[PDB]
Amino acid sequence: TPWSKSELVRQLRDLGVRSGDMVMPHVSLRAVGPLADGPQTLVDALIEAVGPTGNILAFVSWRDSPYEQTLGHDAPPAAIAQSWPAFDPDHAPAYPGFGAINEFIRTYPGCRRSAHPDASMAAIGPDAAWLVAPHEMGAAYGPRSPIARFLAHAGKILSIGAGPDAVTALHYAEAVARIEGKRRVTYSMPLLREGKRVWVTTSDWDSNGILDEYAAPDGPDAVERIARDYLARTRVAQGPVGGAQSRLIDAADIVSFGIEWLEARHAA
Ligand SMILES: NC[C@H]1O[C@H](O[C@H]2[C@H](O)[C@@H](O[C@H]3O[C@H](CO)[C@@H](O)[C@H](N)[C@H]3O)[C@H](N)C[C@@H]2N)[C@H](N)[C@@H](O)[C@@H]1O
Ligand SMILES: [Mg+2]
Repeated sequence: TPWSKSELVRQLRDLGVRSGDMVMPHVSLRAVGPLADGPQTLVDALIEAVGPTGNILAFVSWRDSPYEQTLGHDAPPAAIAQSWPAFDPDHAPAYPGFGAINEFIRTYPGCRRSAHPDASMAAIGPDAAWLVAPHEMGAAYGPRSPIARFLAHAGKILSIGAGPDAVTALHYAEAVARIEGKRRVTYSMPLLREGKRVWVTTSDWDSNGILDEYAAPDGPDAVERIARDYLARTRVAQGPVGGAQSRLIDAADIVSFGIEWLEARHAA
């Protein structure tokens, strides 16, 4: 029997999602199981559990981000620079690798999209506009980004069948941690400004490994190692959403744990 919206809403209530909550979901749809009306059933259940006063924040990114094509260069390669489409936040589809649910969240009516092409976030709720802006190049996940305002606004991380590597909010901990040898990257993004395509080159913290030992491909990063340690030492509400196992995590608490975790292991 495919899961109905109402069943999902009640499981989300059992897990601890309250009216008015600020929630960031990481969803594996395969672990959830079949839904009454496909992935939209889970989106509707999230909106309903969070209520008319709550908020959803999702890391959707961009399907056609020229990250690899421009990473390491002082300027976009000529072939890339002439033909690559500019980031249109109203029509650019989400990145499928971060979850198939994100394209349904971003096309939901009233959803707002942040301006960062590679680190794009989508928000639904009365505080959506406050969440998504500003989001500038050079502040992907660090202070002054949507994740920062999410952390200050009692955000909860809702992992539905996702692994510990999926906690996007922990990249904030990498940004602010006082440790030596933090890796940075340089890449270019095509932005749409006053109707016109403009290429912008910036540098930011390497979101694929803040230090060399976490940048390996094979290859657990700092985010996964922090999350595994956290989940082994912390009481966290656990339960099923659909057929997937889910955890509701206090975002400020795990980020705070991540800063101490990184700073205890690497001198300043
Ligand atoms: N390093 C190990 C981790 O890698 C990926 O997670 C990363 C993404 O790679 C990164 O993405 C960036 O780099 C990609 C590859 O160059 C580009 O395609 C993409 N546009 C660009 O946003 C996110 N920003 C942060 C996230 N933790 C895997 N999901 C995760 O399971 C694994 O633990
Ligand atoms: Mg409010």
